[PDB]
Amino acid sequence: LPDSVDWREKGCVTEVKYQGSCGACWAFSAVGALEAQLKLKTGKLVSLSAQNLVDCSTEKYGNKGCNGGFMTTAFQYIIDNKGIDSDASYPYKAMDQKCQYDSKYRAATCSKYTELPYGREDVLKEAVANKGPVSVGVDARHPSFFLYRSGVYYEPSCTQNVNHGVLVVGYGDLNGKEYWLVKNSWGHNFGEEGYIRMARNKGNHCGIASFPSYPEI
Ligand SMILES: N#C[C@]1(NC(=O)[C@H](CC2CCCCC2)NC(=O)N2CCOCC2)CCN(Cc2ccccc2)C1
Repeated sequence: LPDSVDWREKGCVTEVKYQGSCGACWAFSAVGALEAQLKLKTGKLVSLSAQNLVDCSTEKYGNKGCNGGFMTTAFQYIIDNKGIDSDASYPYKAMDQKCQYDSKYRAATCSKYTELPYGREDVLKEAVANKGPVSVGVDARHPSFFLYRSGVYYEPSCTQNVNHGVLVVGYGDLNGKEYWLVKNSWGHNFGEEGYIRMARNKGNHCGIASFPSYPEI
């Protein structure tokens, strides 16, 4: 496997988004993963609608819109629905709204998704290298997480009780510290222009490899 990977270098990662006061991280994580596959498949990089998931992948999928959701069930909604609209056609409002999906604005489809084995950082490395960015959940409730600015994030108080959906878009090594390159959805002001390098091969730190999954087209 490559020693390092950065899907941004392959033009497979869209701009960092700002979720605001709506707990839609799960939807942003999910569209981010599909965005990479859509690019790999069609050659075009297109932001997908996080709002479409918030408003439509709801109760039937165990999701609660601005109050939380799952990347896997969001993927299943896209499969069941036979599509997801583009972000431009169905903009993000950081609010729960009525479902307004319209196939005329469809920008991507999904045929299946895969959930990786719990806590295997080696399997996650292989997936990130051979398949593309992977949706994951991390424990981002510690004060240090909100204040992260640079370097590789390692928090002794971190746990494997995850609560925030993000996207691994690569991995590597910085000054002797292995890390996972994570795309967050708290805008460009957060961390490194919206990204955070989180400790890799450090005992499933913050549960980064606890619940990984990726869609395919
Ligand atoms: N956005 C998103 C949130 N998380 C979710 O949506 C998480 C995401 C999942 C991804 C897969 C692994 C487990 C977690 N889900 C979640 O909270 N649910 C799941 C569905 O029922 C409602 C609650 C909403 C609440 N969270 C609060 C928070 C604040 C600060 C730091 C971390 C988490 C952030």
